[PDB]
Amino acid sequence: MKWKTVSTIFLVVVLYLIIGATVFKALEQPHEISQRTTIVIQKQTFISQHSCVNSTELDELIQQIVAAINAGIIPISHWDLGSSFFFAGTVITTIGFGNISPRTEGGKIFCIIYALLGIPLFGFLLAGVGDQLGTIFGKGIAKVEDTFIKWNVSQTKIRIISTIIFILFGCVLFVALPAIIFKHIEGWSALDAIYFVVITLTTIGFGDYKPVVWFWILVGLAYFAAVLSMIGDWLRVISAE
Amino acid sequence: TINVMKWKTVSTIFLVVVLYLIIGATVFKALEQPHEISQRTTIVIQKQTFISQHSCVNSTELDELIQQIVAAINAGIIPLGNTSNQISHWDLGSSFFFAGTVITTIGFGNISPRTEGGKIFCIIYALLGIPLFGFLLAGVGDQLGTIFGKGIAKVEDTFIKWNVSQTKIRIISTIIFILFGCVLFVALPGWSALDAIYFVVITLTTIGFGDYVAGGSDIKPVVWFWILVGLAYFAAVLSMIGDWLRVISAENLYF
Ligand SMILES: CCCCCCC(CCCCCC)(CO[C@H]1O[C@@H](CO)[C@H](O)[C@@H](O)[C@@H]1O)CO[C@H]1O[C@@H](CO)[C@H](O)[C@@H](O)[C@@H]1O
Ligand SMILES: CCCCCCC(CCCCCC)(CO[C@H]1O[C@@H](CO)[C@H](O)[C@@H](O)[C@@H]1O)CO[C@H]1O[C@@H](CO)[C@H](O)[C@@H](O)[C@@H]1O
Ligand SMILES: *[C@@H]1O[C@H](CO)[C@@H](O)[C@H](O)[C@H]1NC(C)=O
Ligand SMILES: [K+]
Ligand SMILES: [K+]
Ligand SMILES: [K+]
Ligand SMILES: [Mg+2]
Repeated sequence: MKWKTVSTIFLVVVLYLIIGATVFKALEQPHEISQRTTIVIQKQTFISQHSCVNSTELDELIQQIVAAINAGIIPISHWDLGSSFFFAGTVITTIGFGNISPRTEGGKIFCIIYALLGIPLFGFLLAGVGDQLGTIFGKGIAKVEDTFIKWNVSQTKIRIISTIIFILFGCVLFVALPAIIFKHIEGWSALDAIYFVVITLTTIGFGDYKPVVWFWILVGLAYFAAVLSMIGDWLRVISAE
Repeated sequence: TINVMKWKTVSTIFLVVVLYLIIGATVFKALEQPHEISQRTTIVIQKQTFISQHSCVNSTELDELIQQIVAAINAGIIPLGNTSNQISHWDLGSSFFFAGTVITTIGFGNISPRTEGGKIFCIIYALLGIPLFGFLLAGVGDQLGTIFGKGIAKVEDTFIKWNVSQTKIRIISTIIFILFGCVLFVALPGWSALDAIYFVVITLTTIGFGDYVAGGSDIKPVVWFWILVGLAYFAAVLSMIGDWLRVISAENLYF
């Protein structure tokens, strides 16, 4: 890649971040202001309903929870075998964590080595998953492409339907399916469920929150890898234009 | 024939990843659970002292109040006292930073959009921004590759005239590549040396620092250069380890 292209893409990225900074402030800062009043009211409500507790003592209890969260414990275990397996999973997938992370010197030393060896290893698995699914999808798309060719239909119409099949696959497993699960377990809206899924499978990560579950995460990460690769290809078309 | 060899590789690497995760779960439990039990007793002792000193509050009420205090802390605003001392996580500067953590896939722990519009925009912004940033990072990688390549060519040409084996030259170049990471991302940036290395590795591999401090952390040319060069350098490190794992896998499968 030429240096002239690198400086142009850098400028587009800086511009895109300014657009992001402007829209996020516009959509999120007024709600945060109103949520400060929600806190103040809920605080004044607690002191009124529990007169034996005063504002200074309530602030002392909040700072203890701050100390606990800073110590790496949310006041159910975080470092049991099962929870440690999911934690090791968020490391090698690069999804990450919020406040629950190693706090010991040895735990930090191991996490550095574990990530450096594990992230390439999981990328190898994910590369193979995407390739296996791509062959399964490619064989299915070939039967549809052969059928539409025999009944004389244009190539532009053939690729248009192939994109609908790809979007529907993502709509079923990563839009509709989690909207049903997260509305039953957590009671979240379709948008709160879809937001959780996009953020997890792009590996941005949600912060702090058996065979079919790990299979869904693997196919999901493979699917969004293909989605972001396709959007990347679309950006190469816009750049050439 | 090649289709059989393609599946045999995915199945074995799946088993190796499952084994790697069982090892990780076992070692993280061994290293972090004793510290967790120790910190939980302190919280339980403090929570029971509160109920004892404040008779008008029960265990059910305190459990409900702590859930709300954690919800606010994780949102980015610690409830102290009128929250006027808590810095907004959604000003132009902070949102610029937030947008960065989205497109780099680093994330920002528990700080995320809390409105419908913010969540809708963040979905579209992520799906479009992550491939866009990937282009900037591949470009930075290509440039740094050309710079380091020309430099290694001069070192190799020097060792060639000094009658040194190809095995020793490749080994020496690996030391230079490793030293390039120690100087720019360990030595160049009260925290200990391990805390500095852990922060760098976790951030630049895009796992993300998470939430170093409760309710988010506080806040240009050299920094942006260090981040871009850093992400590009770690992308190269992980790529090389990936290539090595492909050799090992092929060695076990073909022989
Ligand atoms: C400035 C940003 C922080 C705002 C935090 C607002 C605070 C707590 C304040 C209490 C402070 C105590 C010292 C409002 O408290 C609300 O919490 C709800 C859920 O528990 C309850 O349903 C509701 O009755 C209560 O008023 C938490 O609300 C959030 O809770 C999330 C689930 O954790 C919800 O996904 C989210 O959508 C909701 O907005
Ligand atoms: C952030 C630093 C990244 C550095 C990447 C540099 C790296 C590979 C890693 C070398 C490690 C040595 C222990 C190319 O790496 C990348 O270069 C890109 C173009 O720049 C290519 O597009 C890409 O395909 C390639 O993988 C090329 O280095 C090579 O340069 C040769 C010049 O003659 C040297 O003869 C050779 O000894 C050296 O090995
Ligand atoms: C009530 O508030 C005052 C002022 O901060 C403080 O001195 C007092 O000790 C608090 N009450 C209790 C029971 O701690
Ligand atoms: K992440
Ligand atoms: K990531
Ligand atoms: K994160
Ligand atoms: Mg804050």
